[PDB]
Amino acid sequence: TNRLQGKVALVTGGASGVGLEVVKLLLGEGAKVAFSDINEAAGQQLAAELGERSMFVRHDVSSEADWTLVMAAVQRRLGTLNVLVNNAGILLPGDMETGRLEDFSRLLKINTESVFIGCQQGIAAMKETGGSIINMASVSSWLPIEQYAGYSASKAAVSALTRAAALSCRKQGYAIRVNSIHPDGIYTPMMQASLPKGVSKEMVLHDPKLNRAGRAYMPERIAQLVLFLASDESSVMSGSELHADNSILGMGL
Amino acid sequence: TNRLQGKVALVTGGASGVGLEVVKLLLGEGAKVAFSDINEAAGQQLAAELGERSMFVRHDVSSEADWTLVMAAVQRRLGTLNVLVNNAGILLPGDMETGRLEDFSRLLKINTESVFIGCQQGIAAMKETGGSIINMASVSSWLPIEQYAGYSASKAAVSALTRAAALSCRKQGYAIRVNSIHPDGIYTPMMQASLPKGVSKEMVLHDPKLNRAGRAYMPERIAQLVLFLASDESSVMSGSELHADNSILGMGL
Amino acid sequence: TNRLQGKVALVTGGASGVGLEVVKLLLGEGAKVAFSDINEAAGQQLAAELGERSMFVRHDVSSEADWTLVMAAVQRRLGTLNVLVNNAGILLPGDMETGRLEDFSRLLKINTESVFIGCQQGIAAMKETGGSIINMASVSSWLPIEQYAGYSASKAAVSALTRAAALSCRKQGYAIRVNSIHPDGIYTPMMQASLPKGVSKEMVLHDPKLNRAGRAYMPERIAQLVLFLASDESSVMSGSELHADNSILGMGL
Amino acid sequence: TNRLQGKVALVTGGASGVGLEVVKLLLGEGAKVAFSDINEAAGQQLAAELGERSMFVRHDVSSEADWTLVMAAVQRRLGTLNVLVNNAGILLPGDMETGRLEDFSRLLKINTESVFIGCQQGIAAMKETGGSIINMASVSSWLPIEQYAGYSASKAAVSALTRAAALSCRKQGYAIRVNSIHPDGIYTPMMQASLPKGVSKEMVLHDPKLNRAGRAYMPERIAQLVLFLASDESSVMSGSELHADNSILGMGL
Repeated sequence: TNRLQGKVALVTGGASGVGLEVVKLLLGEGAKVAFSDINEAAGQQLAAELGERSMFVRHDVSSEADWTLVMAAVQRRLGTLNVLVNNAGILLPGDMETGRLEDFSRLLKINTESVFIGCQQGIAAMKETGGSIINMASVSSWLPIEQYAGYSASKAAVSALTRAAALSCRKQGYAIRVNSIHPDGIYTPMMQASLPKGVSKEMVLHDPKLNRAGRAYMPERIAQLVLFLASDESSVMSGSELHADNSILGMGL
Repeated sequence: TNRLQGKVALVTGGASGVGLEVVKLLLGEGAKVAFSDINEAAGQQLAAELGERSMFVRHDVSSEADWTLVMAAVQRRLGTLNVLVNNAGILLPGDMETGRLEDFSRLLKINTESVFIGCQQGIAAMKETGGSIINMASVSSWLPIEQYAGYSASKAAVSALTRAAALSCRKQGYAIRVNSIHPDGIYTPMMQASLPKGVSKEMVLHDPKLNRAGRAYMPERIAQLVLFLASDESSVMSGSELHADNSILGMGL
Repeated sequence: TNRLQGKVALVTGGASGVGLEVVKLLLGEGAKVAFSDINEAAGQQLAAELGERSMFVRHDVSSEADWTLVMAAVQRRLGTLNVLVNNAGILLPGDMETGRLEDFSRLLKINTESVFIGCQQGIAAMKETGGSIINMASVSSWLPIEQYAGYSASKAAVSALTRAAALSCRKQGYAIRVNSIHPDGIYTPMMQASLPKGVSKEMVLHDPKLNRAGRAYMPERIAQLVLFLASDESSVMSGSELHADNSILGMGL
Repeated sequence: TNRLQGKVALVTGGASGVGLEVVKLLLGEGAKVAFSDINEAAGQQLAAELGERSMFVRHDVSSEADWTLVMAAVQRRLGTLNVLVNNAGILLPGDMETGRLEDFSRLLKINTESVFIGCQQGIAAMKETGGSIINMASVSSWLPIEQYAGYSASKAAVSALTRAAALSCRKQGYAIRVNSIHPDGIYTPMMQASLPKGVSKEMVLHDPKLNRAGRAYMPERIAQLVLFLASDESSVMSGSELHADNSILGMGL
């Protein structure tokens, strides 16, 4: 469709997972979509396959210099940005009793500082004409999970940055919305490959008939929420969390 | 244009404001749409204009017996329900110091008991095959507004009912999502006629150039959120609040 | 002690459970305490036991006329009220699929309308001289529990009334603080008598060693939070929820 | 008067502000109290004046080595820890459009990594016999403030760490509560010196009668909430936010 034909997006962490599903949905609605990631050869092979409305750029999301260059190159090739999906992140475990400080520092650098830079530069790119900035978070930003303490904190920080960015945009008169999305588990090829032998997909995905307690969801399901926020039809929403956890709250009790 | 062709919806409060725009949007996407309204003459008038895939029904939204009849009639004419939009509600003023108990009791009857009955009977209609229940709430369910204390409370209760319904559906294996939408003000012909004489729409609508502090929004902008939640693409979301307040939190300070 | 010597309190539903523990703690710090409830002979016998600084009054908390009389009486006997504890309430079960509307209606009347009236009356009593208003709520106002859907909604409504009252007080320049307390289960003799053969206090109370998953707490523990809010030391708090659930969120997953 | 006689506390940021007021309240109830602060000239002088139950220690709160040494030194001198107040923090301004990445990194290091280390080491100190960990946050963890974007994120992260720590303690059967406190502004010589000519205590401090719009509070009023959480009477509360903003939500609108 040509629904989003005038949209120009950047999706960070866009060569796999939810990121890649987002890239595919946006392209499928006629947007132009840059995606950034760290494995350049693979990213370029992917951009070749996705076609000329897509672009790959190498990107260290924790570097301000990389972000400046990426923003400039994307917009030179594809036009003025009006969708930014801050999806790059990493998941590392560690509980409060024994988790490693060095892992927490890494989570903050990659998950939280990336969103700061991306929103800072996204506001500059979009302030004249407007747009939508979408920050990937997690259910764990509000729902504590023992073994992901630092990750939870990194994503709670992301949701605070989201509200700060959204409020600045409103107070300054920029037609920019900033919102966060909070999924539960995401059934990616990496998750599947990390499962113990003998554990199958049906054992981990939520299903109302087969696995009501399941915690994992297909990435395309999450990507649909990104597509909604990227579209003009969501524009009244700013400074909010969109929860993508299928009523986990109250389960298990 | 026939994106929602297999959807069968009931929209309460469907003849004005957000409800009216929901009926239009759903019909525009090819759904079949029944609606009711507290203003019954206004509803019958609208049905005569909207065509064969629409139907108006008389409905006391606080009556269990009338809901039973409505759910049966709608499904007899249009098929198995899979979208329910609990939008009927009333706004009455009253602060905690001087507000009237009788207004609060009426707010609870009409705003809160209606959602209880509609969700209960919506689960009965949808548990075999699935669907989406959308409860209209308000920013005021979480953001206190001095003159609308009882209304706020009625809508906070609606949000609690939303979570309980969503949880029961998950625990029972029903493919039913239940979510609430929390708008700020809704600009309508009633709002305009209500303004002091000489006040124009630009004085009450949020606008980033003209009125950054504005609290009112076009009803179609809310209806788009309802459309998303009615669509299959939003299915990972259940038990959640979608906020439609355009970053009001932090304004004014 | 004499620590709360000059406090004059009214505690509704004060003849048993958390309410009775509140009464005892307040009296123990030297306050004057009126307590209201529905069984006159029992309540009077309790007042005899508690002594001269206590007063029992029979009270239909859903009636304004009855409240007007109670407030006058209490104040005629004990002096200017500066602490109001809206503790009266009822717990009735019912899930969204099969719960009875008539039960939900009763929950709203008794749990939610009572707080509305109490808050109105309390503002009237305290607007010139100042004080604290403390509204009992529940963990279930925010944590859905499938068999207490209506109760949850009633208590979510109480929390919204709390915020509205607090905001009015601030805006109007009244030195009145209004807050809510949200306990998990309350272990009382009636709870015990309602448990199946074999389920003992030790099996339902939380204990870090014996019962980590337990959901019930002694009433005095909750009553401590009421005492804090009744004291001048808590004065910075208003419009807030005090959660008394001992880190339930995240358990069971 | 010796109500907290068996308590042994460590208070970071204890030479000024809320921390100092916390040290003094805990000492006044009979506890033993170690404190640290970046102003060692003022800190050591204070410990001298405060007596044998107080101790000052040098402490880089971002250093896992320093924490290990402080924890050991404090417990050698004063006995097993059972109260930890993570109060050390820095306020650096910066909005999302132009705030410095470097300042955000420093905010996370000092405000968020300190709480990580402090809670991890606090759990090790208290797991055998129990205690209370109190993390200082801010209203800004949930209420966006344009000029303090990074600070807000640092404190939202602190609240997430609070929940993770509290949940671990509950799941592992440790009698440790972990909670956060969220004040609005805190009036100190720092802010008052920061203030322009003629802008006095009375101009910025909230006063329920004379300055309803005021956002600044005396540190002792926040310290009272820490004292309550340090005390055994608060023990039902864990994993929670204690909001100390005096009904700011809804003001200004």
